[PDB]
Amino acid sequence: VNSFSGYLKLTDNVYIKNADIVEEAKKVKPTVVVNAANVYLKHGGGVAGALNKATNNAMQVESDDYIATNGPLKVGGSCVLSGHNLAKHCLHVVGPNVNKGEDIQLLKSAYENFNQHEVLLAPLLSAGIFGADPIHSLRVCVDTVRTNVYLAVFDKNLYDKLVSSFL
Ligand SMILES: CCNc1ncc(C(=O)NCCn2cnc(C(=O)O)c2)s1
Repeated sequence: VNSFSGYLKLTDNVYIKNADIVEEAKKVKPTVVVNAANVYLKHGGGVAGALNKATNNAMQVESDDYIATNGPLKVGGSCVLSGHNLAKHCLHVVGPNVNKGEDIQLLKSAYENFNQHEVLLAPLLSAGIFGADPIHSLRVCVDTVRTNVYLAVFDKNLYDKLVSSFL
């Protein structure tokens, strides 16, 4: 038993809700919140900009130190950093950005990072400003992640659409 509330169960291990991940995170304090990161951990917009703003820019400060030490992530890769006031940990995961020409097949590799964590609160990778089809992202999520994932979908219209079209 865990503290997530109001989710629709899609499969044995995947759950979905219409929620703001920032507000969802501040209420659950999950062990892991996933950020829709880029390779530079520059949290300007989308999910990343919103999560970072909720940390009063502490996420960005920590991220800049990480990059200065380690260099950029790989597309499809991840790193674990602090969750600040939102979660114990933040798993920064880089899905391919279609608006940058990155190969969509890397979306499966991106979701594989979730399997290193028993339970996660997460957005749909490569959705929103990353330019991929969210219906495809949900399919890859379901077919790749084996751990327990609670997906927060900000937009209500898209949420209804994802549910109604789910196979
Ligand atoms: C006082 C704090 N100010 C703010 N609160 C919320 C903000 C926001 O932009 N949220 C939406 C960003 N987002 C979340 N999920 C997705 C998705 O791709 O599903 C996209 S900004």
